[PDB]
Amino acid sequence: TRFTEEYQLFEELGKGSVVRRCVKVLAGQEYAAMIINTKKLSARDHQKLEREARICRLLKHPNIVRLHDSISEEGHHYLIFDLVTGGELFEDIVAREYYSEADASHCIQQILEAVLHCHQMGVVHRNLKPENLLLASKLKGAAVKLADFGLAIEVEGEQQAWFGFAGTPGYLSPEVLRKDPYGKPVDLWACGVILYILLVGYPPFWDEDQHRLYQQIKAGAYDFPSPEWDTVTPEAKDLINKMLTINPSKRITAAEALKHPWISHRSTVASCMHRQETVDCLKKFNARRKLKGAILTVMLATRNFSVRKQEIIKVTEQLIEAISNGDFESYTKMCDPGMTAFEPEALGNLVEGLDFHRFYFENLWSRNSKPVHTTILNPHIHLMGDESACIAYIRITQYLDAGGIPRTAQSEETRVWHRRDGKWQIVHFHRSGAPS
Amino acid sequence: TRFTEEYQLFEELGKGSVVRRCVKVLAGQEYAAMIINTKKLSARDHQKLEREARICRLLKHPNIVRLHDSISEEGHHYLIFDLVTGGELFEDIVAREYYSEADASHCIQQILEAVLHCHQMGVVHRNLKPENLLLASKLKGAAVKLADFGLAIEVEGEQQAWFGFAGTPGYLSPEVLRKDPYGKPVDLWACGVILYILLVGYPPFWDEDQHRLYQQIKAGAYDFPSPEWDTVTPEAKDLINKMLTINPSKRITAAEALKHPWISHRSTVASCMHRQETVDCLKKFNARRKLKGAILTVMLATRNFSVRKQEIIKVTEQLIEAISNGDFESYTKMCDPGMTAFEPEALGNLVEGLDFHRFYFENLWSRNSKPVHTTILNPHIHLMGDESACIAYIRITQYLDAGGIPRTAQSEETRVWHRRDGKWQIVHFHRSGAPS
Amino acid sequence: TRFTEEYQLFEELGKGSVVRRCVKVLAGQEYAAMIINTKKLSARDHQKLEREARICRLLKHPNIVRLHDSISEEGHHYLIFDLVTGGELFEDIVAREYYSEADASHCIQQILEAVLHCHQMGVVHRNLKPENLLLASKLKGAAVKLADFGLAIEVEGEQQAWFGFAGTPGYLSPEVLRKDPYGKPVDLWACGVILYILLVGYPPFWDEDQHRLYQQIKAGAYDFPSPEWDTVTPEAKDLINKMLTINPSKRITAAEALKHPWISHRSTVASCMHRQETVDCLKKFNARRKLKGAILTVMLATRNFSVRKQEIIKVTEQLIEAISNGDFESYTKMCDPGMTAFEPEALGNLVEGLDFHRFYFENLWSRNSKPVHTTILNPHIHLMGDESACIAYIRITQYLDAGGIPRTAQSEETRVWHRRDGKWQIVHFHRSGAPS
Ligand SMILES: COc1cc(Nc2c(C#N)cnc3cc(OCCCN4CCN(C)CC4)c(OC)cc23)c(Cl)cc1Cl
Ligand SMILES: COc1cc(Nc2c(C#N)cnc3cc(OCCCN4CCN(C)CC4)c(OC)cc23)c(Cl)cc1Cl
Ligand SMILES: COc1cc(Nc2c(C#N)cnc3cc(OCCCN4CCN(C)CC4)c(OC)cc23)c(Cl)cc1Cl
Repeated sequence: TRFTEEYQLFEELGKGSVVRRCVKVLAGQEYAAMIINTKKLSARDHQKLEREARICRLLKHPNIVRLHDSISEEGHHYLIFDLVTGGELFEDIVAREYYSEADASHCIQQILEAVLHCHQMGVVHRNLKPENLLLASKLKGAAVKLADFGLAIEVEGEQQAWFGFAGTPGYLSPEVLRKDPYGKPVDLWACGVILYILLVGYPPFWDEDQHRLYQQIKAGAYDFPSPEWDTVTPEAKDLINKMLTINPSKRITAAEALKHPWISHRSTVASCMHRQETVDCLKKFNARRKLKGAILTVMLATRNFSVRKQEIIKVTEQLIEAISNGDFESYTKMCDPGMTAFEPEALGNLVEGLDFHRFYFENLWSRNSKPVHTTILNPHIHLMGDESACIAYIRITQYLDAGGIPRTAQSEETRVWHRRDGKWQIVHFHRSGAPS
Repeated sequence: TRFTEEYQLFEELGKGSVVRRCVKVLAGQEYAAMIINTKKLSARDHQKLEREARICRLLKHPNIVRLHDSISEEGHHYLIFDLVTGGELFEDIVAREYYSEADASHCIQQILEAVLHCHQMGVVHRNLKPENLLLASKLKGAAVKLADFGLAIEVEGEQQAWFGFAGTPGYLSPEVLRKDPYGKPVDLWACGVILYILLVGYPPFWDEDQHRLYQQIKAGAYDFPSPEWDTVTPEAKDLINKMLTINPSKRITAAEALKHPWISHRSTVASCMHRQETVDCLKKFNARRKLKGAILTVMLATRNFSVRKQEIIKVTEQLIEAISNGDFESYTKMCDPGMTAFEPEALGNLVEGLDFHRFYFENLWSRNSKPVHTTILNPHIHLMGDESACIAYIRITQYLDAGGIPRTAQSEETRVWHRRDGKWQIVHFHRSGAPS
Repeated sequence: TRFTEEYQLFEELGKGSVVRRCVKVLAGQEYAAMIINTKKLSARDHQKLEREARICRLLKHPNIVRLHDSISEEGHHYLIFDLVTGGELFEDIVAREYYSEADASHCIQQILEAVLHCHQMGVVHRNLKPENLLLASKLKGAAVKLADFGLAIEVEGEQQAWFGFAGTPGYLSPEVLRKDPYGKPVDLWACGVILYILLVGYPPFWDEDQHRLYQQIKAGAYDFPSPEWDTVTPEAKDLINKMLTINPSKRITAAEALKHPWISHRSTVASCMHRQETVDCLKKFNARRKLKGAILTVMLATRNFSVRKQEIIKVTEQLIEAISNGDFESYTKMCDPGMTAFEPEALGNLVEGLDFHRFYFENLWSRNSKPVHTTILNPHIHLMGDESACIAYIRITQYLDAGGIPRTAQSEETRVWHRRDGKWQIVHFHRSGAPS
């Protein structure tokens, strides 16, 4: 209601809801607005709204984006925190021509600065990860700023509890994997998995079997493989052992991690040799996680297959995301203007793609009411030569019906992909079972 | 509400909603009113309403119709931009007795004038085409005016993006066919396909297989076939190569196209020889596109068949348009006063046409609520002698039901045509499947 | 019953039922056995059985395969006419290094010899065509032998009647296309379309629109296009005009065509110049008709598309033929050992191909009872690069159910093709609608 009058809207920043830059007309200043559609998840979402908004009203640190107001309109809600254009940090670093232990200590310092602040404020972030770490501006000396989300929480003093199972498999502490009570410490363990990538540019734990990754993360199995770690100050490796401590009660606090300066004093005393190889690996990992970290709705069994399969999965995925969100612009991009469907709504007929579907993204399901969580089971992929491929899978869809009751629906889908002009395009689409 | 009191309504101008001339009573002046029925497409439409209305509030150019207000009434909405009676341009030109390079340069100049204005205003038209090009009046020296629609958009400065797949197959730039980000340039490419028709009176690209037309349009395959292009100044051909540039970043801007005057200076320096043959071809093409450009809901496979088939398709089409719109006047015109149906609503009986159907165009589906997108598959046509013919097809119909949920329905239809008095008339009609 | 004891069976010759070589044990001699499965078409078939068997008991010509007996066993019937291994004639001719008017006259002579015999016997073949023309042996001086089928008939003396619409579109006389009574003449007209190919190596009539081909065939529109016909004796061209006569009553009889020897006397007097170009065209046409003449169950609209489409249609076709016949050997050849289905019998699951289907070709529908005529409508094909492709179509299937009543069933199918090792292979298969 009120954000309609005072503010003007401009380009999108990110998506998930949509982030967009705006500027206040009345006292002219830029901000960034979270547009949270009135369709979230009934209750579990609204709860996380007010939590995120409250936490951010409380968190005012020079290294953390601070909110301004949160306005509720008719078909939307708006959250206006502080704006930025900096790119990601793990993205800026690779662009650096001199990366040293001393640039990494400059990072973990600002990081631990945002963290300590809030840990003093009786709040734990729980989701700490490269994605969540960003750069104020691209302008020189821009600050690292912690990204407040959203699996976040308010602890009582130092009291440890069970706040439920949240965060990213690689960024998860053992106390949380053991299903034991936790607290501020589960944040320190992230930093430790973060520092380790902030040096050698690969993660301390990982496995394709996530059951195994977790075992490592519960067993504290990491090591400093030579040669790359040989050029690393033993102080660096010391902090890393203090954060990466299995027992949270023995785990170095955030306050303690600032005082011990393999960062502040190795800024004063550590190795600056530009490690170009680390930086490269880093960049590679980043691209991978961007494409691989695509979605947590993927169920199947493989063993390290052709990255071109992992790419064609990511695509199938990007398409189904457009479908649910009501995003038509993106739907036409990924589909051949000559695409042919076979679908239950077709009533048994074959169709030309760019005629039939318009209706649905127009007024059907496009941004209707409730989230329908989509599950994709046992996909299977055929690769025929360099430019073509086809993918067969079962999509199970959890939605709220008119009554408001939830239902499930399962449809068999085949999709057929042709790469023309470096871009994959959908050509045939074949859907079995019910209408989505 | 307010357009009811101030304005008086008169004859229709065009249709799609309906354009109509009116005059403001209070300060007496003529305008042209878009009557957009409250049934549009739920959301996707309303979005394009406010976009079109906003863009036109912003676009004030001497060569572009300017809006005045946009009024919302109960069962209708009204958009009042500037009025005209000029006929189409590609229509006026053929009527000209002297057409030269210098009349064509006089056109592309005014054109590029409307375009440049808006390109400066951070807006791209995306649909540029003869239809969209009109003449203020039939009065001497009347101005060309760009027709603002509606696949239109607001770019940020010069930033290129993916705005989704829109426009007419012949008028589509390659950057859009390649599914790459685009911007203002996709407008310049249209002008180039426009100039080329504005000289020789046939288009640079075309094929019946639209997959092929697009390949040409992606490959920039056009050439200047002799003799007709032999009498054309090499400056003319120069601009044409600058607009028709495949790479948008290398593509001549609109600002650049005005300064280079194969138009302004060839107005001063170019060929005036009245090319009568070009003008004729032009006129022919026009009629064809008017009849052929009928609708984008046609699916089938043919090879350049008797134009009398292409005419009898256009008709079947004109009829089904009347049906959906609720247009009865037009329905009686195309139907024999002695027409006989066989239809599901007939409950198994044969009927006399002008009794039964009245009910439906009276209160049934006539202008009910929501758009039902009609698809016509694999039509098949029998031609028996000069005056008769019959057409068999499957019509699939996408609508919103009472619940508001979308459904599909497929009906088999046969229609039988008799030409009496130069006009085709429906005589028998046979519908299978469900009631529409 | 009796063919079980006396005869031994060996390799297949052809298929349609199956032809196979055998040898009589008791008086040792080779023959060729038609194995007509007890599933034919109820009555319409059994009628053509006894007709074919009767006609062949009657037709004993040195140039026509003569039957010996026709034995009825439990689950099969056997027809034993005379055996051959000669290859096809239009196939042998191309292999010839000297082809002249005099070799062609040597052919049409033997041909007219088999024809005249039977025309004297009150029987008309009605299906005359390259396929039906074969070579006794590959041994020197092997004889041309007419292949007795099967759209055949017994006329009374010279009385003309309506024997119904049969034969091949190109090989059809006008009196039959006009739907007028006919007789022996409809055989002479074939020879005339045959001679014409027996010289220049392309047919007199043809069009892709079969409505048009028939118009030519009803209008007698053929001409002798220069240069290739320039080197042809005017006698040759004379016979051709006598056979290719529109009015059957004016049409040269078979008896008359033997006496006029542009064949026997031009054997004595005509052009022998080896026409290598004609022979080449011939061979090409042959391959085309073999692949194109595949089946008469194909419905759609195209215009002369990439021969690689015409090839991938022929394949889809070859596969569906294997399915219906119960031919598993052929089914595994055309299918990837890693093929994945999605099918109604799958009960909503994705399967590995070479596990699931065995059951069906084992005891399900494999050679069950009755013919199920398969119709394939509006196929549509996507070509992605050289090695891959996918085809979407609606297959309608006319069968006899348990009751013996006929039913129809329509299924939507997508098939996906990968060429590996010069051979196309099926990889994914997706079937919608009911179980076949
Ligand atoms: C709920 O909070 C979240 C918000 C955000 N999103 C952003 C916020 C906030 N908030 C603030 N500022 C951002 C600035 C951005 O940079 C501009 C990028 C345009 N460039 C144009 C030129 N080309 C060459 C490069 C790209 C940006 O995009 C990367 C995202 C931003 C995210 Cl990503 C996640 C969560 Cl969880
Ligand atoms: C959404 O905007 C659009 C609006 C319009 N429509 C028009 C606007 C507007 N706006 C303004 N002025 C028009 C003047 C016209 O000329 C009068 C024709 C009557 N003549 C009577 C005498 N006889 C011999 C010849 C015909 C006219 O009809 C051809 C259409 C007009 C269109 Cl076509 C498309 C879009 Cl997308
Ligand atoms: C209902 O009557 C019909 C019967 C037949 N079928 C045949 C009859 C009969 N009858 C007699 N003799 C045949 C001899 C054949 O040649 C042997 C080919 C094996 N070669 C092995 C070596 N490699 C290199 C080449 C192939 C043959 O196959 C082409 C088919 C034959 C037909 Cl095609 C159609 C109808 Cl309508």
